[PDB]
Amino acid sequence: HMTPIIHLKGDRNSLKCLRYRLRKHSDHYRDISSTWHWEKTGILTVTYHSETQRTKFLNTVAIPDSVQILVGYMTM
Amino acid sequence: SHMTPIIHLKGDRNSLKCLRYRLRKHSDHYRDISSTWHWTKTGILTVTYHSETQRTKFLNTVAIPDSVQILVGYMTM
Repeated sequence: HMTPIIHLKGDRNSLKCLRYRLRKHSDHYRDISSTWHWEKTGILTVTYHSETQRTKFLNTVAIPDSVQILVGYMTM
Repeated sequence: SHMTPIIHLKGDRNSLKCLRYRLRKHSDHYRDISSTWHWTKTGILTVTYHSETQRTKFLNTVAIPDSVQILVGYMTM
């Protein structure tokens, strides 16, 4: 299905720590990936069960300025 | 953002790492290819293409083992 996601892009280390933090302290997401890349820059994919969950996530989960938030969709 | 054609390959991480190294040799047939990742072993490789033409080519010349699940789809970017 074409799933709503967001990709968090930035420093690989900043992202690894953000992933731990998301996992330990935050709600409003279905799954989150390991840090990956297509090198000091990376990507973290977060999936949602709906557009409303993704919106709740973006209205309440603190994400660092240095990490870019790209909203989007992908087949999974 | 545009809907980009892709395929995900899912399977054993070793399998995927080997296949990914092979593929890196046939880079003509795809746009990009990710490092191996997983949902937080069952790894995943994402391959991107600049057209459905190029994807269909890829799928017609590349050999994928049966234990590696091919998932065709798209993603925005």
